[PDB]
Amino acid sequence: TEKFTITEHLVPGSHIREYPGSTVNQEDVLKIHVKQYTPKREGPVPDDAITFIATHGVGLPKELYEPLWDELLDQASGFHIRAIWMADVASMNQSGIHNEDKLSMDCSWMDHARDLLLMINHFRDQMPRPLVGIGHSFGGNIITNLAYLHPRLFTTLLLLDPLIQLSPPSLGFGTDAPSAINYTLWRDDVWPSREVAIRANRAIMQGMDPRCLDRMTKHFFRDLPTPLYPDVEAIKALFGTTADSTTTPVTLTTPKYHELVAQIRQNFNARDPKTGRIEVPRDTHADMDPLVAYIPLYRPEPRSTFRRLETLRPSCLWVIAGATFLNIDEIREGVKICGSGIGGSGGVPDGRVREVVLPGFGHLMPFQEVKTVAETCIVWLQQEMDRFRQTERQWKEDRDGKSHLAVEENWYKVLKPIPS
Amino acid sequence: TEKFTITEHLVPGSHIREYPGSTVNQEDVLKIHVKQYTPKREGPVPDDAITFIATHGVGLPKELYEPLWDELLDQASGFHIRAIWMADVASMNQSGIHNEDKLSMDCSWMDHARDLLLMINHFRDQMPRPLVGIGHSFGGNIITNLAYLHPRLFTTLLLLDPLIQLSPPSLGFGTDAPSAINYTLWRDDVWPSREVAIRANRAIMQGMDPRCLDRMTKHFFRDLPTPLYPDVEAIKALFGTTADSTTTPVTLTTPKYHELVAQIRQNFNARDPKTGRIEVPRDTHADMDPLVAYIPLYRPEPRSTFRRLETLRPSCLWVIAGATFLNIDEIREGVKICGSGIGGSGGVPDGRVREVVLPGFGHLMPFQEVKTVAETCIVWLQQEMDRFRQTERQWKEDRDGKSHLAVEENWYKVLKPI
Repeated sequence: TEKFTITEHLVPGSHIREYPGSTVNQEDVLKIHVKQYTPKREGPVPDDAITFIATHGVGLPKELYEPLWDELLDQASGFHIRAIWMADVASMNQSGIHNEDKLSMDCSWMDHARDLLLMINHFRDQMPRPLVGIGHSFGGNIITNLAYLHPRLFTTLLLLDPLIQLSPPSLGFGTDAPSAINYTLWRDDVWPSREVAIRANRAIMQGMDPRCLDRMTKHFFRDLPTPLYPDVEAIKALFGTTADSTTTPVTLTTPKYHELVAQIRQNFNARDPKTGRIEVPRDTHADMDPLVAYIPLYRPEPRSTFRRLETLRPSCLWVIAGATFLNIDEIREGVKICGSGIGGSGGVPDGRVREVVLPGFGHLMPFQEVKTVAETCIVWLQQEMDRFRQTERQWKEDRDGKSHLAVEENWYKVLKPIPS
Repeated sequence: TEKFTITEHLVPGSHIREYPGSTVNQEDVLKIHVKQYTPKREGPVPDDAITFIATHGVGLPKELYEPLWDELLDQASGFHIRAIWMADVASMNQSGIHNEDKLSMDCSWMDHARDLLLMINHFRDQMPRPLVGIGHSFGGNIITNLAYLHPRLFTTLLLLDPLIQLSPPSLGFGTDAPSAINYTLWRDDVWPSREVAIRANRAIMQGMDPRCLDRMTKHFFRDLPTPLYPDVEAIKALFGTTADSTTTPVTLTTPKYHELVAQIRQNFNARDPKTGRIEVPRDTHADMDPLVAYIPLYRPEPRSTFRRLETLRPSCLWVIAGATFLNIDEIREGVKICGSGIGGSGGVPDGRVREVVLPGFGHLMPFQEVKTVAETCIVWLQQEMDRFRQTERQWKEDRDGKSHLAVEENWYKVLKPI
């Protein structure tokens, strides 16, 4: 944005949502709001320039990642950027505004993977190989599932504190501490002014890069009226600001309820009332592991995604915040298994998977430590792009003389004729 | 079809193919040739009418399934048909002709699943719920992988002799008999006339419904020139027919090579030349199980698909030919595990998966036993659509009066404050 032309797009998402309650009508057409970042460039675009497909964390507007994009371009070494594409998940940020009359109270992370697959097919003429995935937080989970949908699509993945683990989050059950999820349900979500809203959200903004602070104050809050708060005057009356012409009340651009149903899903019907035994109800919770159904809330995708990691085809960089809320020990087992099985890159033994744990960094490192996050990504991208150039050349060499119309001679040596 | 209006479409498939050697250039846009079959109807379309998404077997033109479509409509009981959609896989049949300057010598079955997902999003306005998948042979494998891509997309699947099993096919290695796959590589693929081609292919057409015979003689053969045989006069010279100016040589519409690289994939580089040990080369064969790499040919999709069956979300009908050449015993283990695990329908224990083995039927039963294949499908569709109507109603009931904007009160009971 220092360094990029910005093009905005609104494209239809995937037909039929994973959970029927995620929209008002099951055939609703959700749109995703996309920003395409094209470097300001003198010369033509180099042949191996990367298309980046990026995904954000829950409630975090795509615009927050712009300083990270500027840093990737400014520090780029051994690769070029064709463009960076980041969409807002359909239920959040600017997508949520466009879809506000069609959204309802459910959310599957898997839908954004299908929404991105459609988007890539829509913009294919601007997205030749190589493509690289970047995913922050639940976006790390989504971009991994997009690689499961299309294994050879991405040359590599950059995961920034990805939500991929076996253990349910802490939810204040029994002796457990409440987590950010408890905070999400109960938090204030409307304020007499944007100034007051900023101060009420100081925890999330602490240590943010100033460039990220400006984007937060613009994108994280929305002036009334909204569907959730359709009556400006009733809210000015509640706060006693009816006389003050110079202040407009604001609410969360992403309603707390849309953050909540993305962070966690109801499991309100898991127990047979007569035996008290867990019986997974397949009509609504077929995706739920019975082992996690002991509490009335669950999140299926971290655990299903973890269990398929051995199949992950792209090479994968795992950037972990040392001061994260994720189950870091489970994540490091995920790194060890990543790409080691059938369909896999070859994983850690083949140098196709790397972990970088950044001590003292938090979950919001892409907004708090923009330069170090960028630098960690560049070192990996340069290694992967050296390998890409070499393997692309070896491929072209091995194919040079070969027919497009008939099989090579070795087939006639290995597959014998039927006895005449 | 007389019972259906036919609309033809040509739509772009999935960007970036699973195997780089599938096309001339990795960013090539392959198109799929689709037929949309809409019942001839006086009245409006009933509300729960089914969109069928159907996939064919290797080298079998989509038009061969038209008698089965007529039979499904004619025998329909307890369901309506909104439309049946069948596309030709990009490398075959009419799709292959449209794509002939872009195709190359490789094929992943997974790409047609992604091509179908795009097609469904393209035609979404004509495809409200419910959708049902029908897949014959490798099409049974593809439609299952489409259900893996989008678990809630299909209300049910009808698999007709699906290629879902653990074991490699027989390929004449060691003591094994050469199979249809050996036949595919070595078979005649050009004839001095269509009349001679038809006579030479009596074996494949034996027992076919007469409606299927006319479609076979039209769609199974193509007049030269084609890319593989671009020179009519060179082929008339090969057969010594140069004096007969009015007769045109024909070739297989689907080149035998496109059948072959869909039936089986080269594994020419699996063994370290020094240790003689299998080392899977991850740049080209990352999808290969080392346990099947002992022979220089493999097919990854039957085995990968089998291993994920416990996750299959839609209810599933498995129609098995009693005289099939598939590993029938492996298929019946697949049926038992189908939908039994996380993400699954609930499988056989919940009545969501059923096998029907049709004694003495072969792999080409959709063209040889049109009435019985249709009847087997109808009985299942009726049960599944009764369940759909009931579960759709219970869903609407449970949602009546609930907010689209804020969560229900129980959330404040289970999730404690700060």
